[PDB]
Amino acid sequence: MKIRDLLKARRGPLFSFEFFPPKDPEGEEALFRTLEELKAFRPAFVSITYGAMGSTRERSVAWAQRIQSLGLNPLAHLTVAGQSRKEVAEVLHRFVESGVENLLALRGDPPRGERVFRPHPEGFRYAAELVALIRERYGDRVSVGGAAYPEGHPESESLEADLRHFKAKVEAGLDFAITQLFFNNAHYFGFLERARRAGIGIPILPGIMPVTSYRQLRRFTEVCGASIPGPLLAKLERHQDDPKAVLEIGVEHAVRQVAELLEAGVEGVHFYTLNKSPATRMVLERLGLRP
Amino acid sequence: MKIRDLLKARRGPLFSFEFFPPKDPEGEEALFRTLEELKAFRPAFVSITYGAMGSTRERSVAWAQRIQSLGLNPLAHLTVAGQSRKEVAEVLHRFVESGVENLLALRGDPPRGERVFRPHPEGFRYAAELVALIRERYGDRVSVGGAAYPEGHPESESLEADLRHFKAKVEAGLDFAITQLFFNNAHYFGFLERARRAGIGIPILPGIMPVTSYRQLRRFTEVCGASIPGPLLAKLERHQDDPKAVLEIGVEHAVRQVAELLEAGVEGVHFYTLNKSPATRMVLERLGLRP
Ligand SMILES: Cc1cc2nc3c(=O)[nH]c(=O)nc-3n(C[C@H](O)[C@H](O)[C@H](O)COP(=O)(O)OP(=O)(O)OC[C@H]3O[C@@H](n4cnc5c(N)ncnc54)[C@H](O)[C@@H]3O)c2cc1C
Ligand SMILES: Cc1cc2nc3c(=O)[nH]c(=O)nc-3n(C[C@H](O)[C@H](O)[C@H](O)COP(=O)(O)OP(=O)(O)OC[C@H]3O[C@@H](n4cnc5c(N)ncnc54)[C@H](O)[C@@H]3O)c2cc1C
Ligand SMILES: [Cl-]
Repeated sequence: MKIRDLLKARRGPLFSFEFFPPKDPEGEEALFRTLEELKAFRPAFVSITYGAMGSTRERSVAWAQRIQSLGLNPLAHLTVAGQSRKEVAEVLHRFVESGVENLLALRGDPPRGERVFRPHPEGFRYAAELVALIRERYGDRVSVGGAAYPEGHPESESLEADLRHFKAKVEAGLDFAITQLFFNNAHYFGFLERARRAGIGIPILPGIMPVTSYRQLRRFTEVCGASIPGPLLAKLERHQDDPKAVLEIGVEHAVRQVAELLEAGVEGVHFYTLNKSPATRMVLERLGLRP
Repeated sequence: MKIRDLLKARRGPLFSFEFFPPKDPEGEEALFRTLEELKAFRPAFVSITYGAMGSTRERSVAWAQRIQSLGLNPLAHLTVAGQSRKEVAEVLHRFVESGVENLLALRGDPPRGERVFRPHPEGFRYAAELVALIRERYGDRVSVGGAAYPEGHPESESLEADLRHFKAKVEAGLDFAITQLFFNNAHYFGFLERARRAGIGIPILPGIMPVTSYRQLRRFTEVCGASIPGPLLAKLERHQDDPKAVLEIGVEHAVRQVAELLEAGVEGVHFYTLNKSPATRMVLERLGLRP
């Protein structure tokens, strides 16, 4: 089921989960359990993450298929970094032909260290280019999506620039967008108004991550340039050594974030689960989104 | 000399500094040193903080007359916390008979560690009430600013309510607003849009604090509810013990910030100094201003 159509016909908002393809049998088993626990909430879509450089190629496809057989609806991430144009098309073809209908077109970061983006000698440079390619080969047979950044991409010269670019990418052929994570809703509302004023009208879904680790939260935000509210930061720091206390703080945080997000009429919420179920499960249950 | 008038007639952006009244001789001659250093930057106004719960009002009156007399242009802070209305009026009147033409009508906070605000038995409850009072007794003989919160006042139950209440605070009689500190310009641009969309057309000035102390940053943001970008936080974290590295970090960040703000044409920037001069000096100079 195309997400363009899922969004149009919405009786209500769409809740989606994000997962990454496990590196080892353990993780594979942790994911199987996670999907079981979560498929109960009846998500509109389910994302399968993609290793930049295309290292995890056959995993991402396998799991795209693993979710299909659970009767859920997959969203295939696809990046352009470290890959030829053929190589990017080949795996797109591999998705479509696995029956996948929904694609997040992403560029991907540069590797560890390495501060600037240099493409493959025959690869793409921007996500807008993969979106363009998708529409050119598949038109509307697939629903394409992209990344938005409420607090701006950490590489961008300005916020002016970051948004003009977001717009170019939408004009390339996006049907929706999902945001990078954010912990205070002003950041989303902020961006949404600024986008709509730029005459960008596609559905823009907030991405939410329920905090489960002080160390991870710090390390994640350092990479993607998101900011942690000072009260949350201190709360977490005071309790960082007690994993079940942290889980409760991250949940209470998400619950109250998501509750206003719903009250404000967002089209849906995309959940960064990190392949675990307790946090997202608890958030949804407290919101009354009843199994 | 009224900020309302200075804003209409502004040659370039209005730079301004915030100060608090010191507790002992040591911090007083420290503030005169800082006033001596920063005043060559020809600021449009200089603001002095208030107030223990009025407990330190003699000090703010003393400094408001002291900055007037240096031929700098005073913006006198006034809270309603822990005082009856009559009391709040008397002090207001001591400012205005001093020659002060500019007032920042504020509420003040509860004691550290209490969540709910509890007014004085015979006191005001909202900054707005102070605005109204000032306008009742002094019409437009003075100019009145109030605070704006780009990431929302912590006490506010929704971001739609915080704005709704800010606008009411504007319609009470505001000429300008100054924002609480932010470390990513998205917070501010986002807020500006939302406010115009709500039809608040007054000048809203970004308030910037160049980070000089890691623990200090961590304590203030916990209280005030602002967020710290991931990259900055890990940067500071790395170098927290070397004060002059941290100073270097806070400066390159605030420069990056103020530069873009100026290039987008804000009417001015308001600088949280902590009564120290180097950080703000360094930002203005790197920005190409001459002492
Ligand atoms: C929901 C979501 C899912 C993600 N999934 C993955 C994943 O599965 N695998 C993975 O590796 N990463 C993933 N990422 C991370 C993403 O790959 C990185 O943030 C990457 O750095 C940017 O991706 P992008 O598609 O937004 O890049 P782009 O949209 O191409 O932007 C790249 C940079 O160039 C700028 N730009 C755009 N167009 C132009 C132009 N024409 N001229 C000059 N500059 C331009 C943009 O401002 C930006 O700074 C995800 C991110 C999000 C938000
Ligand atoms: C630029 C700036 C300068 C500052 N200077 C000082 C200072 O000198 N001394 C000091 O102690 N503190 C100072 N502060 C801190 C400030 O006092 C605290 O943040 C205070 O808690 C906020 O009060 P306020 O004046 O902004 O607004 P308030 O109007 O007093 O807001 C308080 C709460 O009530 C809500 N509210 C407003 N009106 C209504 C209503 N009609 N009905 C229901 N709810 C309502 C608001 O959303 C908010 O959550 C300053 C803050 C800023 C941003
Ligand atoms: Cl000194």
